[PDB]
Amino acid sequence: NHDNFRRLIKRPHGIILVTGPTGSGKSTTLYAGLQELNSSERNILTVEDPIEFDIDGIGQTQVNPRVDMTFARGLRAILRQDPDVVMVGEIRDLETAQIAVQASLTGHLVMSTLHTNTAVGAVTRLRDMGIEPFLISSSLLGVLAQRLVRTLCPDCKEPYEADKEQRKLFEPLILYRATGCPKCNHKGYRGRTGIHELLLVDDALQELIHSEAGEQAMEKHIRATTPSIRDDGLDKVRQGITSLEEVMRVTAVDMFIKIGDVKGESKDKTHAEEIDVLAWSWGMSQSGSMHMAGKVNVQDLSFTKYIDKSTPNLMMACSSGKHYPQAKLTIRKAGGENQVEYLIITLKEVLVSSVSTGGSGGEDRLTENVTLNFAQVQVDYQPQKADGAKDGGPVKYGWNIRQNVQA
Amino acid sequence: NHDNFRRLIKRPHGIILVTGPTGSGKSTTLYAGLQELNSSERNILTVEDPIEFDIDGIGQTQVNPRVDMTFARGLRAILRQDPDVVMVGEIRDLETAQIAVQASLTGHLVMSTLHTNTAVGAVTRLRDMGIEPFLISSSLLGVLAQRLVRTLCPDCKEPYEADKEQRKLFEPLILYRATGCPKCNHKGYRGRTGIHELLLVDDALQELIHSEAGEQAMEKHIRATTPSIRDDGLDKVRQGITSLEEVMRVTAVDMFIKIGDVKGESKDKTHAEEIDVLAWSWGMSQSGSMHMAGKVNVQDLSFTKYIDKSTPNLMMACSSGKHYPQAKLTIRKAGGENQVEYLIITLKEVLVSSVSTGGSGGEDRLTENVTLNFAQVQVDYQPQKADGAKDGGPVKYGWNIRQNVQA
Repeated sequence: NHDNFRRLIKRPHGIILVTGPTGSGKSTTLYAGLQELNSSERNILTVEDPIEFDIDGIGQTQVNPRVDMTFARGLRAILRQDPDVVMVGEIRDLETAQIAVQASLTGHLVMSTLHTNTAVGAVTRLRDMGIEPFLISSSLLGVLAQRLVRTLCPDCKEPYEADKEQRKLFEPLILYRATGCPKCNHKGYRGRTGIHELLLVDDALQELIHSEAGEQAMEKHIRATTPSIRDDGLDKVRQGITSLEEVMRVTAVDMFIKIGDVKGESKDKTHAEEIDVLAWSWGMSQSGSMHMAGKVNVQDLSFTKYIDKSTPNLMMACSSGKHYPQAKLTIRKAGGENQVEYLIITLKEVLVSSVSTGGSGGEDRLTENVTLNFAQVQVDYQPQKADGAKDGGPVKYGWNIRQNVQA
Repeated sequence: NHDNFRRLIKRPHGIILVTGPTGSGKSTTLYAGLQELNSSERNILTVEDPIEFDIDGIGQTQVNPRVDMTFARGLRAILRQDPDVVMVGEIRDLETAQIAVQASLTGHLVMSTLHTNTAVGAVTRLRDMGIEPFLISSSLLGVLAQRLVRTLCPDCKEPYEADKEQRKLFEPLILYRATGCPKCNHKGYRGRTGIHELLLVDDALQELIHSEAGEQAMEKHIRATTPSIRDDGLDKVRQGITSLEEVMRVTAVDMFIKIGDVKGESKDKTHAEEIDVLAWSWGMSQSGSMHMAGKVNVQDLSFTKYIDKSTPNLMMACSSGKHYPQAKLTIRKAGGENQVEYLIITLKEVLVSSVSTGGSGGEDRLTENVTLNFAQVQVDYQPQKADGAKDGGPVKYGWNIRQNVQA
């Protein structure tokens, strides 16, 4: 986060905003940014209301209402001093933002703040005041959504294993609790630390601002690249700096398959390190007829998957012709890990009959089809009631294909 | 509904509206929400016109016209008191809504009301006053459409079985009637209770507000997730709290198949615990020619179905090659259980010739195709008149395929 912020505040021009609620340590972050830039090779000037403290080596004008010296008039005056970087206390109105946008386009690096709850809230807020949707895309370098969280006192904090609902937010996973004590005096914390979410405007985000995709569409692309405010907080909870209580206050059927001991890349909590199934197909046919006995012909179980770390292992098994002891396809209802696994197809003595892979120039994640030949098969369907609870036990179908008998 | 409302009013920021007509108990619901939040860790302030009653521990300013203290000016003053949560009496005009939208974006949780008949009516109403379509998506957490319904007195209420038109709104289904009596004094009710519809703005609803899908499109997605106002009322009618009269004032061919004694998962009243048929196909061909005899070739009856509790049993029958005594495909006109079963295809000595199952990553309910070989077949079509009544008896077609003769 520092290296990304370093590079951003060291650009020749553009706007960099720091957002969040009151008492989130925005000024402290800006002051630290200006002190880092504070060199003999740059001319740094600021308009503030009021000046928090004095940085030696940097000019700092104060918003004076006695002479009608406002943020807009102060910022308009600073631009005639030949500045390289400018720091505006905050851009409350359109007039001040208009000058800051012009400043950013005219070879100056601008810095300011906005009282918005999210990093998208800052881009939002500029669109609200009346800055043309374009002007934000051209000028804006990035946004820094910041919160402060109280630091658990290291002398008296209580270790505890997290519950299921807590573990779902993030193998003994120990978090830490508040408590209270004489240095603790007598709360669970002493001091503070910042948690961040650095939105960095790249080529993709420059389009979404221009064409007005929207908060949601823009939030979807933002989560693909940048970590959230909560995720940065949860990392500090793992490290043992702040509590989970402190981070939170300031803040289609699923299908898997496990072939032997071959590990995939599933992010599922229960089905971790398995192969994510995108689709599947399997069947059987009886040759016997009632118009006059026959025999069953069980097909190979096909299934689609992403090209993951199991891809070479399945190719090796297909090439060598070595079979796995067991393979278990698991289907599950929509909701999460606690939902009912309503269909589980277990296979025994499993070969990899074929692997079909490839890709196109438009696909972000490439897929491949894999078929599985097997000696035995067991299908376990679990019926459910109207409310979602399990209706009795699971209905079983078992068959030995090698010996042609029930199993 | 309480747990969902709890989590919503305990968010760090956003607008939560309670809507409905006059005398729907909105204030009572807001007051209950503020009392639940009323803690020492939060600063709660309110602007009201007038103040309904005093919550001890919460600040409550009144709209005074003698000093020109309005909702807008009062809300604008409250925001300078460093509040965590704010409750505005109601947002009647644009100016008051503009401040509430800014308040929600600037780290405050806002609460208010709007006189709209539906939960979509609230989102509607904000778009009408002149709030930019976006600003609603970013700020709005949810809407609570609320009505009050009179409670049937438990000492004197009359049990009665509902009629067809009444049963269609929602196996002896008994509802309760008003009546009148000395505690009943002398109406059918004493006291009241609230019925609700909690619209919860999620990622999908954030798009529909942004891109302006519309009331209808938005109402369609809302019915997929959240229960209606009427459904919450009808649940209380089943419980025996209020009458059906009180809730209302404030407010393709069906195909089944039964294979032997194998139970499916049909929710139909007449065809209960049978297999729901999605589609089917069956045919026959005669080799005889008039250009010069031949023989009939009856095909296997294919049909589509969901993956239900019968799936393993059909796979076992296909694998073992054991035939059922009878299998009856039933087609029925659109309407319900009382409609005419206009096509019934009965099969005798039935094998399961094949089973083809599978699924994709987008499907919510997976389907599968099953074919049926049989010795005999009987098709019974029932003709109908223009009004819908049965036109005479059913026309029969019977044939023994094993012996190649009429049946």
